[PDB]
Amino acid sequence: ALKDQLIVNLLKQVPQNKITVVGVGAVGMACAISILMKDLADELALVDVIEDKLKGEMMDLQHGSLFLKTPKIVSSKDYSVTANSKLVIITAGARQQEGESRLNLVQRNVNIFKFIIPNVVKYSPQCKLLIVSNPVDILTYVAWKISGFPKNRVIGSGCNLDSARFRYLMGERLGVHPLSCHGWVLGEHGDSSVPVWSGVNVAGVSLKSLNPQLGTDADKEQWKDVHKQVVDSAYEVIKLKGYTSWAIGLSVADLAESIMKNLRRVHPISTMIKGLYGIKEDVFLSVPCILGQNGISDVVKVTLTPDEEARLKKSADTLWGIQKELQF
Amino acid sequence: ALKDQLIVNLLKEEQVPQNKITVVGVGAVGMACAISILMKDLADELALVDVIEDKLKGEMMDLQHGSLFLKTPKIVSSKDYSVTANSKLVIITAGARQQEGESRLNLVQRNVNIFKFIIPNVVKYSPQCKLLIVSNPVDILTYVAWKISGFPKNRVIGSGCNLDSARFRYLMGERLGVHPLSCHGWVLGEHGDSSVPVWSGVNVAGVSLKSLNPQLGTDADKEQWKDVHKQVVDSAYEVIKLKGYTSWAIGLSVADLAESIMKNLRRVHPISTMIKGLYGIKEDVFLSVPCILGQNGISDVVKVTLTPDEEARLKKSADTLWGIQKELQF
Amino acid sequence: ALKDQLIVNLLKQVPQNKITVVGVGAVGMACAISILMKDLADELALVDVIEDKLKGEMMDLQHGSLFLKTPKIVSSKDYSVTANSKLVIITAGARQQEGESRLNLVQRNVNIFKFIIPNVVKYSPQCKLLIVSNPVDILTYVAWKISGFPKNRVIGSGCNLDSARFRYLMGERLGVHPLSCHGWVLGEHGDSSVPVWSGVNVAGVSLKSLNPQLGTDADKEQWKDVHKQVVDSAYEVIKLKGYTSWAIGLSVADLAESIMKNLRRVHPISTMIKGLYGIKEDVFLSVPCILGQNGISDVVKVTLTPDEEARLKKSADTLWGIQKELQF
Amino acid sequence: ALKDQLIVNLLKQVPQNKITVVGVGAVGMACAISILMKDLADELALVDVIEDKLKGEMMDLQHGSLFLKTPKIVSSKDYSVTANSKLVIITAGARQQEGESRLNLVQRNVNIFKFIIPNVVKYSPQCKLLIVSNPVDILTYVAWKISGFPKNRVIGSGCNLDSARFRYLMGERLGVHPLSCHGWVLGEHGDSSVPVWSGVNVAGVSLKSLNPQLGTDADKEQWKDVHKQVVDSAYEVIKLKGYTSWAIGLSVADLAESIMKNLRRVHPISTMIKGLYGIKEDVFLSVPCILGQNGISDVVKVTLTPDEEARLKKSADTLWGIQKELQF
Ligand SMILES: CCNC(=O)NCCC(=O)Nc1ccc2nc(C)sc2c1
Ligand SMILES: CCNC(=O)NCCC(=O)Nc1ccc2nc(C)sc2c1
Ligand SMILES: CCNC(=O)NCCC(=O)Nc1ccc2nc(C)sc2c1
Ligand SMILES: CCNC(=O)NCCC(=O)Nc1ccc2nc(C)sc2c1
Repeated sequence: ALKDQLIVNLLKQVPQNKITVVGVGAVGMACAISILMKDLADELALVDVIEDKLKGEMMDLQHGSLFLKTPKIVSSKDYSVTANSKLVIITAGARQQEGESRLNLVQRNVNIFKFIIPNVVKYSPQCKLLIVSNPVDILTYVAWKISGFPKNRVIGSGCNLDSARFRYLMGERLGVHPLSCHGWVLGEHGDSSVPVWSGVNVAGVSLKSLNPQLGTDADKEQWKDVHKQVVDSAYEVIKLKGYTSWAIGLSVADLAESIMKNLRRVHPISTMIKGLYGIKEDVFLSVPCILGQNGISDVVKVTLTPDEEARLKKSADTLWGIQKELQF
Repeated sequence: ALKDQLIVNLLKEEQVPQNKITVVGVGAVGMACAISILMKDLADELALVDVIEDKLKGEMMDLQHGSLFLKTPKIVSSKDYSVTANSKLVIITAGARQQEGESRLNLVQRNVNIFKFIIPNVVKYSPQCKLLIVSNPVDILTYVAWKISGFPKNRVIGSGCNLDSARFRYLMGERLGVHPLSCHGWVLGEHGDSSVPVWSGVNVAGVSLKSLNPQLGTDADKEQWKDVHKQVVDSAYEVIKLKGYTSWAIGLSVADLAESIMKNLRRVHPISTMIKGLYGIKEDVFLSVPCILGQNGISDVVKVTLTPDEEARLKKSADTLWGIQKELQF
Repeated sequence: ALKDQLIVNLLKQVPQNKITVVGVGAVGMACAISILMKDLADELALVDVIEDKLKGEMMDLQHGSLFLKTPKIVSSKDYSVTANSKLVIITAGARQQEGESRLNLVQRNVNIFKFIIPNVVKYSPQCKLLIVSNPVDILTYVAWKISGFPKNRVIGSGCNLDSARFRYLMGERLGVHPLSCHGWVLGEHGDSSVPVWSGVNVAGVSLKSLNPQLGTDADKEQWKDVHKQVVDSAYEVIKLKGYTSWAIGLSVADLAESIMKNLRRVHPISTMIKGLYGIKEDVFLSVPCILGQNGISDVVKVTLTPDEEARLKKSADTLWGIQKELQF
Repeated sequence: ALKDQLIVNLLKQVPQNKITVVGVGAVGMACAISILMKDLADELALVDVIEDKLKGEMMDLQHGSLFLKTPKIVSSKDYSVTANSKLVIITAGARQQEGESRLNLVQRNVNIFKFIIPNVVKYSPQCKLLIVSNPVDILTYVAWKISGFPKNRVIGSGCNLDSARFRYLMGERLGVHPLSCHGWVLGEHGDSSVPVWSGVNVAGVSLKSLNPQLGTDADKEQWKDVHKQVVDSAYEVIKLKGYTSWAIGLSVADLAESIMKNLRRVHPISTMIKGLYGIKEDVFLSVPCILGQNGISDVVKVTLTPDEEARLKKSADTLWGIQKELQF
């Protein structure tokens, strides 16, 4: 053979930094291209239930291999293809229509997770689970209960995107890059999210100390419209292009980088909140977490104003109202 | 104002970007080009143009929302070409795309008509830009953009066979158990059915695969390496059949070309350019040959030493393209 | 000729993203490798007065070109080599010995700047001047006076590194990546620098709000020692390895990135502060600045406590006293 | 404590992609900075015998942590700091001197390896060893013999740099980026290196097909002078700046990238050549190897002309002559 004329084999194949993306819809493929372009993995595996679509997506990424540093890209409906993953990203399930809450996807997606989650853990016992499908906070709780994994290893993309949207809008109003505009959107990745105005700052300068009316209806510059734009973002983009993909793709690759490179950066992501802010139930929602190689190792206790804390508890209550009725 | 309480302004800046890129067409190809360029930190400004207002705004917003994770501080869009002003590079990914089983050549009149509106609008706002054609049939549309723009030929580049060659190197890599970066091989001529695999130049570590197998790429080849070129030709049709279109690979291929232009690299790429004066071609035919690509576009052409059969295939590719090119109404 | 047999020339220029580094000592070379590895420039020029050392450094960088994306690396004792730079980085001059203040370097470095500055500005109409040599704040005032440039174009590396050191040390104490530890060291890049305790935070949570005694002598955890370690850092590193290079090289490449990519990120860098905190003279020192393609376009007005403001005015008085010793 | 007031700890720490650099001279520190800037490791360990120098270098790197994505930088004279390294890079020993062959360092470097190698293997028995110390080809054989490792895990940086230098020089003559100028320099990383003119090409076009006398004495354009410049490069750089560092650091980081990311790229690096080109002894020298996570898995069999083969056998004979009389 030509290969044997050209190459003398001297050694008789396990990946060290494998990532799996489950679900090849627009979200899944945006996560895949973003991870591929951040050189986070030595192996990328894709999984879906639509055979042709799955093979087409895999081939299209494979054909870009010359321009990447991920030497193996594979796919299958069979979960054996996901074996030995360090990180498994779940982007499978129904997505919200225009005028539909992420909360309305819960029954369809819990039922899908009942199949996906045990199959993922069967082949990747050392992985961290990164939940992206909606409603993310409830689905992170669901994946945790199903997986048998400790809670540090089951992470929801949560408010990492809401916070990036908030920082972009703030940056645009101020003429400062989003990197230098600090601001946290916490709670549900959805309608009941909480903008933490008390912590909004540039170079440690509290914007609320300069303008006490910040984020209230009495604010002359209406900064509450910034949070409203954050809440409405997915709806607005869905109305315009039919779905969202790029921003969530980059937000998930951001979380994947902190995990794969054990950075211990702080992210507002879905985790168990029981024990904080008087929350007594197994509610999962976004709070700033330290994220690394073992997932969520620590939770930051944000000092919230009385109104911010009440809003966060109201967000926990909304999530509990849906979660408490789940059968799985 | 809160901005004023927080910040003292020192001066009113010119605000003209220094590394601006425009992507015309926000379909799946255009958006894959946009994301790949954003993730490669090639531009200080990204502008998007299309004729579908809602889809254009939705795409711009979705990229903008990921700004925190990027290093491109301004992302804008409009149906109006004033949004594209002062672009260093303008990437054209607008027009009809191949349906399942459709030749890229079938898109020619629909895309020439669209180019009649697009090209003058681009040139009006960025008279010094490099034009990078991605729309199909790429080779003929690079000729069309060249003629319409009035630009010198160095500033009108077609993505050509950069992707075909990347597909060839991936497939070769898979057969040899080597990364595609260490597998060398060139696919020339039309970015389509008449492309030419240059078997005589296919190598790993400078070892000619044809020197080990003299029947390489022929019908008499026991390993049927010609099937690698057939897979290259069929790739887009196969991906279209499975997912409905192609995007990732062309997006990565366009960003690779954008990188050589924006960073004045002077790397060699098989891209669409005028081949008149080479291989006995007497006409203004545009097709892929290896070109040195930099800040001024195509500054030089590599003269590939083709075998008589390879040269015959390249002239056949030239004949097919010229047949359509010579009769264009614009 | 073989080149003409292989290549048909089709076209008959000017660099678009050129950077010059003046000084090929350990600092200058650390800036050069950091800039090369960050893909910030299409051309890199080096300038020094020692012919052999300069040529040797240029050649060693050129030999790594295959692994880089900067296609032209050049050098000369003649400033015509720096023509058409967008950014000129000054790392020339005497360095402090153990037990020697950076302020003691003033007369030697001013004399050198009287030659370098007019020669640099002559060939690059669009350049920003980035001063690294010490005392950086004083030398930024000096480069500003000699060049006749507007203040937005004359920047001192200032406290960008002091703040990076502060954030690293804070990160170590908290088990958090420095990227998620926020805190500002302002004023002189030296002994009189000011840690802005009021702005020190993780996820928008003020550390001073949790420990009102933070940074004071009454602090049980002695966070003031973190600022003392920042002040002493260069001297500790000098005593150990003889000089410092890597951290400053990275700090300067971070500033070069904001400039070259027009990021508009906020950095604590040397600029004129006349008109803020009761300062009435042309004092240069570090304050949070928005940095982009036109240099410093905007200054953030940090809200300081009376004690922090008094420490910042003390630093300004120190620097102004040295400025009064300058002979142009 | 402030940390406990701020953060709720949920989880009480082994690196997954650790690299150790042994030797903190100019070569070692250039490897370290290049590896840090390429985001190849989650932990970097430094080892040397000069305690102050070692601590100063580690601190200087640590201070730039905010600008990097390698969260743990550690050092010690004690090899326990190197535990669980995936890759251990040896840069220690006597360095090439002005007007002196790299072969002049052999005995002293063999003696040093008798200490280093058992210490490295004790703490990371499954690492890949990357030898950079000179004479690299003989020291790779030495490291292989002392370590007891299988030959795939003992790699010499070999001719990866000589080939990068060759491609830079070819690129300058042709007006093409070195990435698009292909050519291999094999054999000894030193005076007896072999330029493979038969494989030298641009876009698959053999330069020898355009100039049959390419690289010979009869070559009208005297391309042999390019290989002479490759051979002389370290002697010239040493004469000018005292040592070489930047290019070798980038060449080593290029090899570290292929190992750490399992790229299976082809590199001209030091491996056992017994059984090829009539070589019957345990000689190590550069031939094009496939490099990945298990080190050298395969060797490309280059079709050398009779001239090129005789030149490679001579390089093998020069190395065996020295190696034969070692004792260890
Ligand atoms: C995150 C937004 N949602 C999407 O992008 N959804 C489209 C992709 C998708 O749902 N794939 C998929 C994959 C696996 C799978 N296993 C089952 C038992 S059903 C199923 C469905
Ligand atoms: C390359 C594959 N083609 C696609 O991705 N096509 C979809 C996007 C597209 O065609 N946009 C667009 C943009 C401008 C424009 N100007 C006109 C007069 S028509 C027109 C259409
Ligand atoms: C910041 C730490 N300082 C250093 O790294 N200094 C060493 C490098 C150095 O001083 N170069 C240099 C360059 C130009 C020049 N022009 C003159 C009239 S004197 C002179 C000296
Ligand atoms: C490649 C050029 N060589 C250099 O840069 N060398 C300087 C650094 C150096 O030799 N370190 C060092 C480290 C460990 C060690 N263990 C021993 C028993 S001796 C010894 C010496």
